[PDB]
Amino acid sequence: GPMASDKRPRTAFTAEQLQRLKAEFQTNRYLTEQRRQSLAQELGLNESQIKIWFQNKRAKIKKATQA
Repeated sequence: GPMASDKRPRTAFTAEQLQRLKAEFQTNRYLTEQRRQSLAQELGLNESQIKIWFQNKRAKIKKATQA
């Protein structure tokens, strides 16, 4: 993967992949299908992997439905 000895960008993320997404999440939690497509290209994931990631993170907060 994008580190030294680590996991490959499949479904599972590594520390450098997660790092990028947390920096995006901080500003805009609202990930788009278009920007998601570019995160999929560069981390070397698919769209669907990071889609799940963003939906889970937003569901952690003290909102109405879910949590």
